[PDB]
Amino acid sequence: NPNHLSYFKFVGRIVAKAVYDNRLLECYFTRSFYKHILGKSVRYTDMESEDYHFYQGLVYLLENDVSTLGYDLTFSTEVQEFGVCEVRDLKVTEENKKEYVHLVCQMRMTGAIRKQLAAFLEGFYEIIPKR
Repeated sequence: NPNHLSYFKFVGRIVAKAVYDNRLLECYFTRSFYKHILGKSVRYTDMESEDYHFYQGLVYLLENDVSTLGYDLTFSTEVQEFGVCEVRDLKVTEENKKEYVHLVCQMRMTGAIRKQLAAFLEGFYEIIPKR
């Protein structure tokens, strides 16, 4: 839909309108999306439901030595957004991976939805103050 961002801004407005009216919607958004509307980072355990084999990959990165991979990785990943696939930088080491799993989960959740998200957040904060 070429206007989809506008409809996501509409639904953010309608959610904030439901909150203003104090009326319950049958929305059941992910903890990731509720965190985005609250401005909280997601956590890697959220990936288990969204992309189990990518969660499993991050869990194989956690509590395992990088030497188990047998080839190197860096802070860059291939992401499909809007049907275009692009390799994007995220900013590997024993110190960096703690951030990689946080940041890689940020990229995987928001990258493909960042423009829908910015429209929804504009609709929400238009009616319900972020703070």
